Amino acid sequence: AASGSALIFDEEMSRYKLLWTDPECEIEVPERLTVSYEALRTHGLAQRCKAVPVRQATEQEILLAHSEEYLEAVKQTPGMNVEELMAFSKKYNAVYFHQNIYHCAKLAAGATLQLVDSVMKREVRNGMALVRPPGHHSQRSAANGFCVFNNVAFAALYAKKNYNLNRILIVDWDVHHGQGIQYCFEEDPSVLYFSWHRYEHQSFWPNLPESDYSSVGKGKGSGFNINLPWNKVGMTNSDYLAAFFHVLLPVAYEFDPELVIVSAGFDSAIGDPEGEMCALPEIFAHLTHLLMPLAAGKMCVVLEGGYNLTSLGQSVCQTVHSLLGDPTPRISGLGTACDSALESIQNVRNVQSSYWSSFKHLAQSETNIVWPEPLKRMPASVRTVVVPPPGVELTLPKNCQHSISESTAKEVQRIRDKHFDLTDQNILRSLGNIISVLDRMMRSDEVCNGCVVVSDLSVSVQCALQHALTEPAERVLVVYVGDGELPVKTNDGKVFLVQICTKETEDKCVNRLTLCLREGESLTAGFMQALLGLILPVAYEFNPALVLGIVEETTRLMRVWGHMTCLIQGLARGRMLTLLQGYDKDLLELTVSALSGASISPLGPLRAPKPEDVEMMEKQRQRLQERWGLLRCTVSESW
Ligand SMILES: CN(CCCC(=O)NO)CCNC(=O)c1ccccc1
Ligand SMILES: [K+]
Ligand SMILES: [K+]
Ligand code: NA
Ligand SMILES: [Zn+2]
Repeated sequence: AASGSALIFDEEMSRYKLLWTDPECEIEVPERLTVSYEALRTHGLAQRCKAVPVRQATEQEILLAHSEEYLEAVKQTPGMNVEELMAFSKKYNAVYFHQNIYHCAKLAAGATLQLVDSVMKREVRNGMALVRPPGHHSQRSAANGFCVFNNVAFAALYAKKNYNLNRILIVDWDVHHGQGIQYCFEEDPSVLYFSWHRYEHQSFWPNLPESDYSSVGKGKGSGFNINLPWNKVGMTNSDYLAAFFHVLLPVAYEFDPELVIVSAGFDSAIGDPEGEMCALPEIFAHLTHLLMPLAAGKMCVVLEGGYNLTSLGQSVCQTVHSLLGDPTPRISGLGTACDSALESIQNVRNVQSSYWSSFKHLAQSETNIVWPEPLKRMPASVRTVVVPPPGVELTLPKNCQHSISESTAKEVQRIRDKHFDLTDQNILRSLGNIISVLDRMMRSDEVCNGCVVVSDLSVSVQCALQHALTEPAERVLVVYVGDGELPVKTNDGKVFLVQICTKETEDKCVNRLTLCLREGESLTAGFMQALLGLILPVAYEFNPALVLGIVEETTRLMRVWGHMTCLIQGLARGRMLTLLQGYDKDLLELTVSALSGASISPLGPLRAPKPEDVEMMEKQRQRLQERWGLLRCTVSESW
């Protein structure tokens, strides 16, 4: 399978700039490109990437999204002097031209097609193109908003034509609306376009009615355009993650795209003079990670905007870090989205209820400036540590490894004489392994996560949890697939327990989330809704120091454990410990693969979730959203 991350870049795209006074355009500078590449270099990230060279887009490739009359017109700008270039620029809105911009636009476009080819030929897992000019505002017959040609529109059309893809997702997390992309695929259901953008009730450029949440596409494309307008500035990490958990990801996983292309503008990060939002560069590490389980990880990131030269480099680094599979930074201080964001989320969910499974219940009323620096994200020396039953030899990826100390031995003796009596030296060995892997995870920073097969749950769980809390792990998220009770106290706020089980239990405290899913062909789509809309919002708000996965011997959800294992590594710097009760080489091989950063195989189509399951999930939201506001996807009613 594929490996590596492409970084397509070329200094030549910094060799055009604005040649006259124009405050509308003067933020779009060559240094945007040189600052981001140097930031990747400083942090050792450009060196870890497969460099792929740029090429020019050909004429036939430009004509996939643009008219001959507009190409012929742009093709004449290399011969223009400055007076003629200003006059040509004024025929369009918020855009300037340069003797060399036609040359660089073909390079930005060709660079994008290079990244599609490398990803679709499996020569790399994923990648990023650092390009100028941006593309997402550019239209069939017009330059607009610093954009000459629509790089990301090309990528989607090119990938349709030359790889016969039927389902491509475009995520535009730039702070501006990519109307050029919207127009190009408005009637196209094979390309799903999601955009969030500063809108402020249409007072913010480009001041377009069709950038509102009510633009869902046209004709056969109805439902495949999703606009999320931001109507106030100052949106934070919590707003962005609310948008992902309750709008984008539910549609994205149900759509099941065969390729993901990000219009990656970082004018949506704190410090940017255009966006005026407050999301930290670290959020982009997670926006990236949250989408990587789609399309077997085949993600093409294309640079759009981002104009604060400091926020810019930091955010490019967080994105590539995640593309390379480095551990995600912990996001603290998360909570409810602001009211304007909940209103926008509310509205787009309701208008899209006609078209998408996760929102379908919302339709029938039987249901209804300075900031701190990002800390270093080092890949752990060996990512994953596996402890199969003694004697069971397995073939592991290059970043996995098998397992005891003298200190670990005395600790197990100490634990045994105090709390457990217990003589089985096999159980006593799992306890010795649990301690040692945790010590390597929590203290060394040389190991990231791990999986240990165990015999008895009640002793190994209790031992793993208690030992983790003194590592110290201020907070532990526990995810348990199984029935019955675990030696897990959720009374003091140090521990949150997610329990996927079969028998509907009593809702206890607000530190438990219990999901009893009706068995059948529904279990997979039901589980993925709960994961994106319930498990991840709480977990992200809880911000644990360690994740403890636990699976009972009692297969039925072999198909979703990989996605959860992948997505839950957004928490706790990827530090997860999975206890598997009983040997099952299929589940253990899947756990290790996802844990080690391997590409996750797609889910494909699934029977829509059962109404009883959706009803069960919304009862959990109502019960928990007052404590865990990141669960909110409506505005709260005031007293
Ligand atoms: C800059 N240009 C389009 C940006 C292209 C882009 O970044 N696309 O992704 C015009 C819109 N910007 C503003 O109206 C503005 C003025 C003052 C303060 C904050 C905002
Ligand atoms: K956008
Ligand atoms: K579309
Ligand atoms: Na102008
Ligand atoms: Zn922008």
